[PDB]
Amino acid sequence: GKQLTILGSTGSIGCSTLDVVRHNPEHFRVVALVAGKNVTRMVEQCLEFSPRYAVMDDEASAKLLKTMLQQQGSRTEVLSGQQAACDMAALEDVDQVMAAIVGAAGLLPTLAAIRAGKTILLANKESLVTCGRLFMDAVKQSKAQLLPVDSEHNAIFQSLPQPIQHNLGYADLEQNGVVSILLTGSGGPFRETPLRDLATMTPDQACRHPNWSMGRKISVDSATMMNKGLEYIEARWLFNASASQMEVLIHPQSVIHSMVRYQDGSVLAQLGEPDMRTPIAHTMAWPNRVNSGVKPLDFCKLSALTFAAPDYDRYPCLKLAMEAFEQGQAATTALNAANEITVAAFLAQQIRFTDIAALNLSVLEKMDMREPQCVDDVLSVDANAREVARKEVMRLASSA
Amino acid sequence: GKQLTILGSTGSIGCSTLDVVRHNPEHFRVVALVAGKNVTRMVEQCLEFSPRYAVMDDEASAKLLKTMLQQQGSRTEVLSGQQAACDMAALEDVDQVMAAIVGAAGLLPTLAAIRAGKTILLANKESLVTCGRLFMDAVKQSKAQLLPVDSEHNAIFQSLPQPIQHNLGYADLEQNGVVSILLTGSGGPFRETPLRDLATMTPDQACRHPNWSMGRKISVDSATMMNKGLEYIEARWLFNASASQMEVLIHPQSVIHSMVRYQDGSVLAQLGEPDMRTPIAHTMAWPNRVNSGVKPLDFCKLSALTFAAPDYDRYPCLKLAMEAFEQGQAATTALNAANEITVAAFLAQQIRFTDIAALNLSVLEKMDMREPQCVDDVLSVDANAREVARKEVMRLAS
Ligand SMILES: NC(=O)C1=CN([C@@H]2O[C@H](COP(=O)(O)OP(=O)(O)OC[C@H]3O[C@@H](n4cnc5c(N)ncnc54)[C@H](OP(=O)(O)O)[C@@H]3O)[C@@H](O)[C@H]2O)C=CC1
Ligand SMILES: NC(=O)C1=CN([C@@H]2O[C@H](COP(=O)(O)OP(=O)(O)OC[C@H]3O[C@@H](n4cnc5c(N)ncnc54)[C@H](OP(=O)(O)O)[C@@H]3O)[C@@H](O)[C@H]2O)C=CC1
Ligand SMILES: O=P(O)(O)Cc1ccc2ccccc2n1
Ligand SMILES: O=P(O)(O)Cc1ccc2ccccc2n1
Repeated sequence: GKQLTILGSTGSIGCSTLDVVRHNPEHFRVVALVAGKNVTRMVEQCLEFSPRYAVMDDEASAKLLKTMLQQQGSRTEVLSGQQAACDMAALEDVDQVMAAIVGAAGLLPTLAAIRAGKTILLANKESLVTCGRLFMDAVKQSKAQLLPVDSEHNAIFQSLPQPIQHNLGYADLEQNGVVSILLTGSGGPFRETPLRDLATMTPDQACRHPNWSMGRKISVDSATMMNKGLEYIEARWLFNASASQMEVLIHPQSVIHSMVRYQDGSVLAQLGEPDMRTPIAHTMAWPNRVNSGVKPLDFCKLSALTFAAPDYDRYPCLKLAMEAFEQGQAATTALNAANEITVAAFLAQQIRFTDIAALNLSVLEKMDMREPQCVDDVLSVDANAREVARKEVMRLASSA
Repeated sequence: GKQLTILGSTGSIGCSTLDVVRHNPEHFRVVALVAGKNVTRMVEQCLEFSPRYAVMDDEASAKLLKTMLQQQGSRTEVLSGQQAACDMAALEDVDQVMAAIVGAAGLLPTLAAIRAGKTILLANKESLVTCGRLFMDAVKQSKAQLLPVDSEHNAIFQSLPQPIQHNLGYADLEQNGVVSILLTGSGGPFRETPLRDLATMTPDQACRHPNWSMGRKISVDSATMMNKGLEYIEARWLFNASASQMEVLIHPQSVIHSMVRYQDGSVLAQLGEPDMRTPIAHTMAWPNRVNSGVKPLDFCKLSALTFAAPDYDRYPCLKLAMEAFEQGQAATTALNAANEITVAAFLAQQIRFTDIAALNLSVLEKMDMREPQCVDDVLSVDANAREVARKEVMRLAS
């Protein structure tokens, strides 16, 4: 039995991982569940999986959870707050930690798992978007195993050779026959929109993916290719890839999830249904395999597969992400933070669709921060970048 | 580096192998070259790669090679005949043997390499199409490592987990998370031809593949999907795959080379340019990589990738091969041999395009031979199958 901690058990990734546990009771035992405020979901999960521990970040949520579990005869011990959440990530008997908390709040619990030398099933975006140097340095020091859960990074990982898989972050691509990492993205709803029409796209239009049904913020990041820009940042950290070892391709059908190019001409790819239980089950069972509940991909029921090079005039956020990487973790943290603000402003109809890239750039230009040296420095860059972005939004929404 | 014997050095695969060595002179030493009758090409290869031995199967050819190397000042030792070729495959100091002799002549030298526990870069079709049971048994015994060179099988191998790659031929697919092997094929030039028109296709039409330029025999095998049927037979042996663990898919663009389906939903695939140096260089360098001279696949200059299920009314030879596998090595050997006869007859304008599958079936129906127990037994089945086929052709053309 692999013993697990699930950080962010009540969200989308957490629920999908619990479905894999559900399919494989003989392979995985839930030791600890951690969430924020979803008491109702958390009760159900505690009843089904009988974790030794459950933690809620919010103290009033933990209190309610403590009492309901007692009445429903649950023996799970209820804890509260961030220290408790990091402790679950570092439990002696825990083998793997599903790192699936959203936002900067995912940082310290994910780091706790890394410092404890655990296998980390990495979902939280902020980990490598904002703390990529700090976290890869930390995994190298503890020899923690990272296994990326994100569909694209997981596809890359599966398409990579065994010496890289087992030394992830540290191994040399070149020495292992790898010439580049091919990161694929859908191109969003506006792949073919006349460029001059982008300024007038509405929130509803940007969120109407042709081939996806997801939350508004991630849907906008798909439309700007900010989503791929952030995954570019993560992949360079995760896979130890230089700028010339990265290729971003638009692949509108999203059937190929990403690819790896080798020295002999070979390209290895992972394909599948768009269901997160595939990459989650891959990371949970690695180096073996487990049923995930995902139906086999039917090749006779596909759109024709196509590819194209991103136009940075169409996707300036993609180019900003790549440029941000070269400026360091202060810049990537600032871009991620500014983008949360400007995307929310766009969705609230305070700015135009094209003002996301323009204001993201303006924030980066106005920032003057030193390379972060610890998580606390990153949190400070993030706070400051948000304030700079909010003030840019207000300037635009008010004045000139 | 690695010491190589190249069986069939003067042919297409042999020449591509030597091009990989040309790109990687520090990683590969050519110890022995073995060929048939192509003395001119053989001299040039001995002068470039400085092997210790050169073998011509044909004795007149060996005598002529010796005279030319002498004139040219080379001290490469010249040998002749079948035992010599097997001896090269078995040399104590060699690491890898490129098995690229064409036809049943490739069998004994390939077996010699297997019995010697060598790493076998396997590119002879008869080895597994005709001798799959005998050769996989021999591989388990000697612990020889097979590395398939054929593009589809190599793509599958690249897409399989490490415990299968090591242990190739005896590993359990299901235990290693593999649901099935997805063997991809172009569908040939008549993929969209009305079925009514197949009976009147000419040899020049059958050989005119929209995306290929190969020899006539294999171009016809692509048109009938016999080529994929034979690869289906090899894949079942190579990958220890039952019928239910095999899927054949038409992929017209031939960009994906083949795939492997996994328990969690994942499908891994290998893609690349249509250039045999890629899989050759993969097998030579494994488990590492080398430069092959092949240019990087440009994803911005591709046709859209499509897939389709093969229709056995359009491709009866594919179904015959799948069925032949279940009947055993006598049936697979008979089919391969009959198909050589019928394709040649088609190309000679003695029979129609659709007679190839019809007479292939007819031969198998006529034959009941028992499972071969040794290479002599398969040679015997092969010889009898050809005679049945030639008579079927003569009857038809009569
Ligand atoms: N969704 C996807 O397909 C993918 C997402 N990702 C990344 O994975 C992460 C998780 O995504 P997803 O599951 O969709 O996000 P959700 O918003 O669905 O879930 C977030 C989880 O984090 C919990 N949480 C929030 N704040 C805290 C905190 N302070 N302490 C402890 N738990 C907290 C939430 O608890 P509660 O709800 O109870 O308040 C919830 O369980 C994100 O960073 C995302 O970018 C990566 C790859 C794919
Ligand atoms: N071509 C391809 O893309 C692929 C082919 N295959 C298979 O690989 C094998 C080789 O194919 P290919 O390279 O195309 O074939 P060729 O016909 O081009 O080459 C055959 C080689 O075998 C030699 N040969 C023939 N008879 C003997 C013999 N009795 N003893 C020693 N050598 C002999 C030839 O010598 P010589 O010319 O001097 O007389 C030549 O060097 C075949 O079984 C084929 O089906 C598999 C994967 C890919
Ligand atoms: O690749 P993107 O645009 O960043 C996000 C995205 C969009 C559509 C998708 C459709 C199926 C699967 C994954 C997808 N991912
Ligand atoms: O797949 P098939 O039809 O058996 C043989 C075939 C035909 C065309 C091809 C084009 C590019 C690469 C491989 C090919 N192979």
